[PDB]
Amino acid sequence: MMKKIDVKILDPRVGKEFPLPTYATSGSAGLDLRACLNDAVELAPGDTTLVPTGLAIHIADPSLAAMMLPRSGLGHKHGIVLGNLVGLIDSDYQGQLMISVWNRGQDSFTIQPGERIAQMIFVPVVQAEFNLVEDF
Amino acid sequence: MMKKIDVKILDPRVGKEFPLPTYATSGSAGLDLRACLNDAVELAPGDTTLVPTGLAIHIADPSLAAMMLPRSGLGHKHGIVLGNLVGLIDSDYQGQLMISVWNRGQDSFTIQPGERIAQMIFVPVVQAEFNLVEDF
Amino acid sequence: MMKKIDVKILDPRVGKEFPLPTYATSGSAGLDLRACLNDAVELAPGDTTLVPTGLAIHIADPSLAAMMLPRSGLGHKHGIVLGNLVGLIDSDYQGQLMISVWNRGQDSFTIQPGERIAQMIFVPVVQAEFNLVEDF
Ligand code: EMC
Ligand code: EMC
Ligand code: EMC
Repeated sequence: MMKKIDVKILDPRVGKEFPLPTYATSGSAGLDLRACLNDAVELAPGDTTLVPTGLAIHIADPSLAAMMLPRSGLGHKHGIVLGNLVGLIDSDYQGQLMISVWNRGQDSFTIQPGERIAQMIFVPVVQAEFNLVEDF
Repeated sequence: MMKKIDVKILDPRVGKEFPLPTYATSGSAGLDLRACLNDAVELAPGDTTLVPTGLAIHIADPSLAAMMLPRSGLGHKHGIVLGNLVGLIDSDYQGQLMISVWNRGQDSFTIQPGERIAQMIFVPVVQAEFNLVEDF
Repeated sequence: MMKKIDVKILDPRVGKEFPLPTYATSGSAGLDLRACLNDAVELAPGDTTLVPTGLAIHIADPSLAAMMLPRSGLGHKHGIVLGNLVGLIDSDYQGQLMISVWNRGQDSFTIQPGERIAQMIFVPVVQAEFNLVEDF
């Protein structure tokens, strides 16, 4: 299920120091996002840091959203997850994609420039039109 | 992608002390949910509390579900997230929407009556019909 | 919205020591997943453990994915959630479903063999085809 999504590159290292996000396979659900950093960031246990990506998207279609999730291995094996748990990207958001990275475990972890640190999925969304009732 | 969803108001302060949830824009994916509280609740680091909303929905359509997520800023900046991480609302649920609020950070936070504390998205869902195989 | 999904049973206790996952009702969004364990696992506060299910799926349809979520009560009441927060299962994954269980709270918890420890939802997904722009 393909959908064209506009992407703007904000930092000149993207596509060159490290690549633009790509699906691993035609059956992949997520896209890995990489840390756009001038220097590595050490995260102590319990620490949160805001990691730029150097990228912006504009989904535009109000029937689509993106969700940012932890990478599976980072989360399970290293306790490196998202500070907001799941990061919802609305169809009208056009700012830089920023990743809230939280060390939920007990071991310090250093995020290297270019390292894949999160993933993003695109899912259909619906807007509720509420119908007020006083009994179901 | 609009869908009519029945909503029932359980507490008389809703729509008056604070408003019914509304989408910020026609491109918003989520709806913010507000804390329906008689008094402010201080959450110490590591603390979880169950926050009422004063609202119930009945999605009814078995091809739709809701997901409750942290607010982005609360999560990243203040460590105020969900104790169940992501809260799934089934199409047949008709009870009050309750928010499990967890302080995952290091700073105490007080939830004020009426404060937006979570968000909710509506997503299509599929029920699996399993086909048992002994090799893929 | 039903979709046939191939399932393979990897451990002979499945469907016999404990059952194959089933939807509670025709309106349920999620499927509970059970711990396939030879002995109970005590999780101290802050601990993560990798729990087998004894099952594999092969979604196959690149327009569908699965998301593994905490159970609501386990998360809110007991602080038993997922170490990767949300676990994304791609359409091409055909390995065993493994659950990263993390004790995010302050009380030790023992996972019993057969206990329901997570839930899984099936959601449509889209693959982005990026359109590079230099201004939105
Ligand atoms: C770090 C600004 Hg890429
Ligand atoms: C707090 C019952 Hg609104
Ligand atoms: C625990 C191998 Hg079921």
